[PDB]
Amino acid sequence: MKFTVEREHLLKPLQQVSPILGNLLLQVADGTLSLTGTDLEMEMVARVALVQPHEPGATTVPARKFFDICRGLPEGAEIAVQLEGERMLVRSGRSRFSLSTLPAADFPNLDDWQSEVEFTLPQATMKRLIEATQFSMAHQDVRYYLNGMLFETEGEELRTVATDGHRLAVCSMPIGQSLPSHSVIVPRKGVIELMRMLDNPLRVQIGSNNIRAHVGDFIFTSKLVDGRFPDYRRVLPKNPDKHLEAGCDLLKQAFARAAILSNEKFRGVRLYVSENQLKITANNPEQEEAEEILDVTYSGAEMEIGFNVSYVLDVLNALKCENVRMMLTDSVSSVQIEDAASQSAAYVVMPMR
Amino acid sequence: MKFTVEREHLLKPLQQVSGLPILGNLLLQVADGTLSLTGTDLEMEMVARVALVQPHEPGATTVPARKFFDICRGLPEGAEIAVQLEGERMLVRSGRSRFSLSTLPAADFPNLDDWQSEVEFTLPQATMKRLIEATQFSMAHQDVRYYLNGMLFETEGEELRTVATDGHRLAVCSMPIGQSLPSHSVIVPRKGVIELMRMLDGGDNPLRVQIGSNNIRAHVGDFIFTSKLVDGRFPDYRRVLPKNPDKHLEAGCDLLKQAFARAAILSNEKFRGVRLYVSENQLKITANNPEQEEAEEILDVTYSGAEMEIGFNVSYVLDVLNALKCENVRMMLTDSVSSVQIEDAASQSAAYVVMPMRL
Ligand SMILES: CC(=O)N[C@@H](CC(C)C)C(=O)N[C@@H](Cc1ccccc1)C(=O)O
Ligand SMILES: CC(=O)N[C@@H](CC(C)C)C(=O)N[C@@H](Cc1ccccc1)C(=O)O
Ligand SMILES: [Ca+2]
Ligand SMILES: [Ca+2]
Ligand SMILES: [Ca+2]
Ligand SMILES: [Ca+2]
Ligand SMILES: [Ca+2]
Ligand SMILES: [Ca+2]
Ligand SMILES: [Ca+2]
Ligand SMILES: [Ca+2]
Ligand SMILES: [Ca+2]
Ligand SMILES: [Ca+2]
Ligand SMILES: [Ca+2]
Ligand SMILES: [Ca+2]
Ligand SMILES: [Cl-]
Repeated sequence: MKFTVEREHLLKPLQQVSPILGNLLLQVADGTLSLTGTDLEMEMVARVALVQPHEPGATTVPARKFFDICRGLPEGAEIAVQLEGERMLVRSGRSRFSLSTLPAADFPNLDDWQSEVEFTLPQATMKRLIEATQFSMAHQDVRYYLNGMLFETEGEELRTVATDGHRLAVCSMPIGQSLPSHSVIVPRKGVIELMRMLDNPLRVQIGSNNIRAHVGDFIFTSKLVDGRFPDYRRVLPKNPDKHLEAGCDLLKQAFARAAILSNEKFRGVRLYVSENQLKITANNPEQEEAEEILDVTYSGAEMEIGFNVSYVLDVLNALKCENVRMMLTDSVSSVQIEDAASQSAAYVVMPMR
Repeated sequence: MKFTVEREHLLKPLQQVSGLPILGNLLLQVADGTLSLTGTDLEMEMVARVALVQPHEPGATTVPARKFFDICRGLPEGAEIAVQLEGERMLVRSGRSRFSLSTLPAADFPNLDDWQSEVEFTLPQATMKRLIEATQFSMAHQDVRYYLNGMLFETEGEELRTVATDGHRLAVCSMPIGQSLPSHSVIVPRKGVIELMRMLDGGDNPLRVQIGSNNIRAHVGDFIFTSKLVDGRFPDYRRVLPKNPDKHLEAGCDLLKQAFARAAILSNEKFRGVRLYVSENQLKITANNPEQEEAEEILDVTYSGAEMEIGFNVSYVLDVLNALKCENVRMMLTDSVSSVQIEDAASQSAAYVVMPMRL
């Protein structure tokens, strides 16, 4: 196995694919160097065209070390690689490295599988879908499926849903292709890696137990998560006909200040809603108190309601909105929150006692 | 106690005075047209003064530092912040944002023991910053030898010098400050060094240093820092510097740093040994590890001495090169069983000593 490639053609591939699970599989075959990384749950494969003389073969080398060596070399460096016995030699200028290897034959593969559902979409649309909902995924819930993210196709829409039982996020985007009605749950790490590959359209293939994403010369494949993901349609309030609208940054900063004097564990704040006014209060066991009064647009009935302020702040930070709409039902029911100018994402938060 | 002040006039003071429950509070005092803010951990203290141009009323209290800081930071830029005592609480009001914080009595706020100034000098802030930045990284962290967990400040003739060592590597920096000084040295605790450094912006306000038998004080503009000294004996840096090294190599700092950084990848993770082979205008760096992986770097340098080899800890050498931020570096060599002294090729102000390794 031999190849010579420009540093700059290796960096992003090495970054994307980065005992044998600590190694990268390198394969020179036909006109291409393939680099694969895996943790047994997911894998990333990068293809790099070899325009300089090369010789076929395969090995595995330590991922971090190989990446650090390449990125540590100067801009414009040419990197010559060749397998010598059981070592992999890396040479560039008068820099030389000899890395340990493990046999390519030992590198693990995911089980073979068939594509059942397929669609293409812009990278920007996938970024939007993930960033809109990722923060609402559970962390270490015994309901393992809540620790990942639902990807649902319905009509011509792709939708993401994330929830931890206390708050929920849902985002739907049109992708202009007739889709089957189908849903899958992508594990947390898979969502992270899928986001990290978005710098070229994205081609997605979904099987019974796997999802695959093709972007440029990268292919990401992940196992899916088993389980019954809750239906967001049963979580959206049926008729939250009290509508308050407010500036997103103004509201966020008021909540952020009140939060300072909220209970450190339970983070409770109280909202008092009245004609074109919102009052936010907070208190803690030290009997310290915060109060914020804000002008809003509200012409519904007066009510009060309590929330974990972190969940509300999380939503406002995700929206990056100009104005926000809060849609209320009563003091003991969830609230729905949206960008005042877009229905494409919605957020549901439980009240506190 | 009452005052009203613009948000931004509190932020820098609050940053500076922030780091037993009352140690988590700041002392606030309104007196003779000035708000004073004090933070302390019993070892050191920072006092910040803010001039009061708006109406105020005298008095003193203490308030949770982080909460008060976070409230002030969280208010909008330019906000007017009105503060008054109300019973056992401190009220903070700005626009339609209102807060009521707990207080502890000013009478319970602890003071450092009284002391007398014995040695004093004034220098530019930039000079003190240069002296501390050049050596700070070489202080010990939580060594059993408590006197190394800090920095030596030495006056001699007309110069001020800092020394820092962890028993393995050493940094020293000396700067002339244009004042006749007594020959004196003290050890400032590492947390105090860090706090002192954070107080200096390198601006046009002069820095005044006062040293007593057991304390040091630094005054710049509206800020006064006081710390206890470490009551111990510090090592003599003159005995650590390799005596009259006979060999001198000079290289580009970034090129040398990048060569060591790449070689370090395949060095022992615990002991970090790399080997140098020096020959006419050439350096070769090698590294290997227990898995028998190997790195080699060859680069052009300026060297006309005898051929020799030496090993050292590459983490310590990288620390030096990162601290120097130099165009060119000089390595002063003797042999494979002696320490190395490293300096900026164009300044003798700072020097660094790293021990040899047999690899
Ligand atoms: C505690 C609760 O009632 N939570 C509701 C969702 C929030 C308003 C986001 C809810 O409808 N919970 C149901 C369904 C469910 C289950 C898991 C995750 C989200 C929603 C329930 O707890 O069974
Ligand atoms: C281990 C060793 O010999 N250390 C020397 C200093 C390094 C080269 C920085 C050394 O000279 N050690 C002496 C003096 C000393 C003591 C504490 C801290 C620094 C220097 C010794 O160990 O007694
Ligand atoms: Ca190439
Ligand atoms: Ca070699
Ligand atoms: Ca079909
Ligand atoms: Ca209040
Ligand atoms: Ca939607
Ligand atoms: Ca302090
Ligand atoms: Ca404002
Ligand atoms: Ca005093
Ligand atoms: Ca003096
Ligand atoms: Ca001198
Ligand atoms: Ca020497
Ligand atoms: Ca000897
Ligand atoms: Cl109190």
